[PDB]
Amino acid sequence: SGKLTVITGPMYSGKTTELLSFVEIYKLGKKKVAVFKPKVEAHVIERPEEMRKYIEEDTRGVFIDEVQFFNPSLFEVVKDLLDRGIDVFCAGLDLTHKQNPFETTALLLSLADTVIKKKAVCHRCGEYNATLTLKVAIDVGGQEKYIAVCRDCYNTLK
Amino acid sequence: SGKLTVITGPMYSGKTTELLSFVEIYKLGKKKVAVFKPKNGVEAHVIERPEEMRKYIEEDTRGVFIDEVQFFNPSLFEVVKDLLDRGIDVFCAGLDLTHKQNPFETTALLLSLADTVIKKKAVCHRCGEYNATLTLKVAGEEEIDVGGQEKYIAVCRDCYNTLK
Amino acid sequence: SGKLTVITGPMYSGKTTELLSFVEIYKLGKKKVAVFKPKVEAHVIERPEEMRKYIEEDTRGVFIDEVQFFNPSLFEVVKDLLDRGIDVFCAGLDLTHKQNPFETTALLLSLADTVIKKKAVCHRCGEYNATLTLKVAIDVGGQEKYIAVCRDCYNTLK
Amino acid sequence: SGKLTVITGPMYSGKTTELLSFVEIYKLGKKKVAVFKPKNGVEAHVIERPEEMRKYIEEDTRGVFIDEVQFFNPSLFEVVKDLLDRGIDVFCAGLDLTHKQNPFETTALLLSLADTVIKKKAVCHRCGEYNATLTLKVAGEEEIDVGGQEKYIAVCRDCYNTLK
Ligand SMILES: Cc1cn([C@H]2C[C@H](O)[C@@H](CO)O2)c(=O)[nH]c1=O
Ligand SMILES: Cc1cn([C@H]2C[C@H](O)[C@@H](CO)O2)c(=O)[nH]c1=O
Ligand SMILES: Cc1cn([C@H]2C[C@H](O)[C@@H](CO)O2)c(=O)[nH]c1=O
Ligand SMILES: Cc1cn([C@H]2C[C@H](O)[C@@H](CO)O2)c(=O)[nH]c1=O
Ligand SMILES: [Zn+2]
Ligand SMILES: [Zn+2]
Ligand SMILES: [Zn+2]
Ligand SMILES: [Zn+2]
Repeated sequence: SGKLTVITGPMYSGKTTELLSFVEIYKLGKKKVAVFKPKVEAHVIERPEEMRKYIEEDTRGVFIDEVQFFNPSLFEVVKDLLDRGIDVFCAGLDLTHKQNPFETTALLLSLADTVIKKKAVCHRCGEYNATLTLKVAIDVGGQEKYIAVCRDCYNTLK
Repeated sequence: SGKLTVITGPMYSGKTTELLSFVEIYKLGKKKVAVFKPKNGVEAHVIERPEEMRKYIEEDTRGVFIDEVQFFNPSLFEVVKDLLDRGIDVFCAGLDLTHKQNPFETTALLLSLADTVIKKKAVCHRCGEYNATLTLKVAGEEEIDVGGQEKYIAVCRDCYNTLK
Repeated sequence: SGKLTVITGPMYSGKTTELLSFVEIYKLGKKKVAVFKPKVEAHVIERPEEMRKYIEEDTRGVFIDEVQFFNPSLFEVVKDLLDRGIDVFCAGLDLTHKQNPFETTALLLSLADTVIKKKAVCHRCGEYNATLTLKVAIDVGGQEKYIAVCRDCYNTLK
Repeated sequence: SGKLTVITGPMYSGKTTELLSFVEIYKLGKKKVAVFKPKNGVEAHVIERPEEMRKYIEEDTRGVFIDEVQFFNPSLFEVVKDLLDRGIDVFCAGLDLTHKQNPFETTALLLSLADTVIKKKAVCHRCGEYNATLTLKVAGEEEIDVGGQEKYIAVCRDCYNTLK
């Protein structure tokens, strides 16, 4: 059966490039892959249900970025992929800027065979110990809106 | 601040032993610990609600250890956050999925909060490989239901779906 | 084929109890184990060559504590166990008190399928960040002779 | 002090990509990095001896990244220790074993120094499972010998011993 690896951590944690590390292993192994993102080729989809459109009978790897943005229906969708022998690799955020769990990421962490926690550089103190995202301006965006911080700095800042 | 470590995996994956390894590091390092379990031996306080923990944590407590977290109220998520913010490291061990492969919610919340996650494997009861990630029930389709070998077996995904 | 897991870190890192976590998985799985230590049952042996005396045709797990003290001949001995389908789990020290590599542990880390790095509590600063052992009085012994420290404290102390 | 992370595994296990993920974290965090490679693109300095590194590390360097460490002189062990003691985090990627399953000594020394070790898997060239841990040579029984797909293949232990 397939194995599920979940990569997670705050923003600016190298999660996408880490997921791409796995994509490269499969392509190098001459294995068929399917890559997804929410709204080589990454298929932009909106619902998890839509992945079965793009999965082939010889698809071996399925890679999903930004999993926080998907419906929790992804849990059961991933489970079925695993039961078919398809390896799944997911990246996304574990917590919101309010330190509430992203529900979909949480379900996947529970399902995972392996979990990789990535850290970022703390925006405030400059150490390689950042595990949280602080919001400074669901809301898409980047360094103009979110910074990565350690727990100590978060608490000093909010 | 404190870090949170979560140890998870199916039954029979040596999760309690793993947690006790960490208790030991703090016991050898001269630090006050609190060990808790829900309503596995070193003087664990038995507690019903997570907020009952505050009572047992003194000003010099440096580590808080919690077994079988799947049985705790999800309000554990906020209680753990508070300890972390106070500089208390927390180590948790629990089951990640039920026998029906549904997530345990308290466990899943703590997984999202964790700084480090240790996923543990068990021996597959049917095939005997070191690859079992799921717990199958074998003697009631109730999700919360105490027991040992007489009621639950650890399996890999393939043997799970074969036995289902 | 077998898989090799190596547990390592400084003294007072919970390495023995972690190795025993694995021993318990096999015994619970009703699997035959063989446990070793250098000079349930742990067989006290002096050389790696002596392990083949105690390994059965249905031995599935082989557990080796204090691997720093074994001859580097253990590398090839472990390799052959793996090729036979026997899972191997080893614990021991990565560095001496002078921060020189323990040669046998180093060879095993290179062979390992999984490496677990354990930390201890720093004797000087009290944080859970100790990765080194400082000597304060090959030389067997314990807390009367060695303490665990973080790199910063080691360097302050030596 | 600085921490050392070592990424290792056989060929085709995405080790360089893994290392670049860490380079990125420091690039997004506004910190000076130094990337090095022996005599894989972001402006890596090409160096013959490890001690040639000192030249390229300025007073505000917070991370030092080294690809293909198996090719460096073992005197890298002492050079890395010095950076760590100076508060510079170091990330290293290299092969753990030769094609004959002998350890690479520079890699093994750094493995013992590491605070964190990331073991990476490749796809097995023969069986196609996500479980390959070894590199087999397929086109000279020399241990140090440059090449790609034309000369080395990644395999699991079973397929290695089958092809041997
Ligand atoms: C941290 C966080 C990020 N995001 C978004 C911002 C980014 O576009 C994306 C993470 O790359 O997630 C939220 O919607 N909410 C949050 O709380
Ligand atoms: C797997 C599983 C275990 N349990 C119990 C069995 C044990 O008494 C305890 C696990 O240590 O969890 C449940 O209540 N439901 C389940 O689905
Ligand atoms: C750290 C260290 C430990 N040891 C011994 C002390 C203990 O008896 C054993 C580790 O438990 O190793 C050495 O011989 N040399 C060293 O440098
Ligand atoms: C596996 C292996 C690789 N190499 C080289 C091949 C590549 O040029 C480089 C790995 O990135 O290492 C050796 O020199 N010897 C070996 O045994
Ligand atoms: Zn900070
Ligand atoms: Zn099985
Ligand atoms: Zn210290
Ligand atoms: Zn193979």
